Amino acid sequence: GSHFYFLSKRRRNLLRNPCGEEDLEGWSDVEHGGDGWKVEELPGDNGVEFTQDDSVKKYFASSFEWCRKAQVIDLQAEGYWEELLDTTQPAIVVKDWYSGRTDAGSLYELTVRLLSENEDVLAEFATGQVAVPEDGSWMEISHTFIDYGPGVRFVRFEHGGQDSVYWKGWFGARVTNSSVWVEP
Ligand code: NI
Repeated sequence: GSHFYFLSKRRRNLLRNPCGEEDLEGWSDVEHGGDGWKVEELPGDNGVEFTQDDSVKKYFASSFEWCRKAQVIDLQAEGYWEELLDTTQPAIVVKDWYSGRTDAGSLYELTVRLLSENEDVLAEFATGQVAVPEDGSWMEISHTFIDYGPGVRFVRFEHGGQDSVYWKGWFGARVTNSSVWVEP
């Protein structure tokens, strides 16, 4: 019956369609560079298996110019009261998984912002451009926002990838299993 108990019980991934099971539905500000985003089934051509969740069967593949996509989550509509967010400032945990092919290098970027109701940027985590592992292995990136102050209403998740070779097709970074949740 404590708050810790309820927030633990209500913890769930607030991002829609994290793996591409619904194609691009639920993603906004979609930028299709080169040949655009494409959804592929695991394990990818010249790629490795997703040993970590098993319910993950698909990923998004990028191309030869930047492919980006974003989602904005309304924390209040998901039932996190403004008073709770202002006073307790519970942990907002962001994770993403990325990999590349073994026949070509690639690059990935993630930018996550906490936003007020008027879209003021209250906190920001940005990777910059990251070199994807050459060996095809899946890598997790994780960030926890805490002590971010009052006023947080939205989380804007944005990520992207491109290849390092400039080749027609889908040789860029692959992303999947993206998540945002609130934990005590
Ligand atoms: Ni309790």
